[PDB]
Amino acid sequence: PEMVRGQVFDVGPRYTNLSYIGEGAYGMVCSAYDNVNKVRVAIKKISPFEHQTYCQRTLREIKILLRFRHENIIGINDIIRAPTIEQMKDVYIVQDLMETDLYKLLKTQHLSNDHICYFLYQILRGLKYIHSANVLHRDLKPSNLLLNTTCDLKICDFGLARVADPDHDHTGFLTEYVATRWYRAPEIMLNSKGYTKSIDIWSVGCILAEMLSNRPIFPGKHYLDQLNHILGILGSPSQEDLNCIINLKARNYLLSLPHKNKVPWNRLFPNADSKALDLLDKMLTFNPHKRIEVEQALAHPYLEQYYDPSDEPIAEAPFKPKEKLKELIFEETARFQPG
Ligand SMILES: *CCS(=O)(=O)Nc1ccc2[nH]ncc2c1
Repeated sequence: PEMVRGQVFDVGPRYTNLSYIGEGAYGMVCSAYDNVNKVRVAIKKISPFEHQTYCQRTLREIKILLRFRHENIIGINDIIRAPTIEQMKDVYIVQDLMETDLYKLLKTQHLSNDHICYFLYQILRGLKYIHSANVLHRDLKPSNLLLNTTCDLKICDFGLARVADPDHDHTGFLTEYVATRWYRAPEIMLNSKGYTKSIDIWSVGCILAEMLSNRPIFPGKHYLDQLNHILGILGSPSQEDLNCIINLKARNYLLSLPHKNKVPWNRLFPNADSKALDLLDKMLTFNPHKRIEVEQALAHPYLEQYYDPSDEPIAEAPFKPKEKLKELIFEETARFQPG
């Protein structure tokens, strides 16, 4: 069994010449040479079977990624595991190799307006498909946007994804959430479980703002500090937007704050395209009911050079204990086995 930085990374004779790429969620990511297709590929190692939550997220992602087929969503090319449930300890998922990701790119490279436009188009085109399947990604952020050497973009990491459930979205104030802090919509901290498509649009808005300046727009240091940052830029919500928050703890928290003026987008982003800032404003709307939807964002003047709904496909249908989850992961990966 081949080893990378101390641990087994045992991907049969098909995949050879491994190089470390970085850490994943339940194991490391390597590139390898695929001896069948004659290309380097990415392989992530997953060791989820001790835990309910790890099994859950591994299984959720495999089921989603095998059902989805879209140019802006990372696919699964192969899955490696032992031939029996008893022998199966790790699972390896083989995917297209992508040079970089948007997090790495933003740390090192200024983006032209033409690159920002293209990246945002491809994000929204992929998101149209995800939302058309009644699925929410729920952790969109730069590190989850893979890019290749020609700037093709693919959304990855469906481990926090959920089927949309707007009728069960309401919750109380300061209810814990799992998804990445800087890209969390204000309502998560106020009255939302993150069960609507509007959650993902907020994240895309944050990504757009970050593409404009190379800096996260709302770099909170902790749960309610995230809301401090958002209100610092958007300013105090209007009476109408406040009246939408029926929960009294959440409403009265907002009422307790001193008045904060909106910071104009063109003062934060003096070099940005004005059409990009109009779209940014519509994605970073406080009230999730007023927030632009993915198909409307694609139709925004900023993206007019690329917008083509006939070339922005949708999904053919809506998407629908640890021992049982190991069995389910085993059954779900069976199609990749020899015989
Ligand atoms: C969402 C990215 S990851 O954490 O799953 N790691 C990863 C997957 C697939 C890739 N293809 N090229 C690079 C990577 C990284």
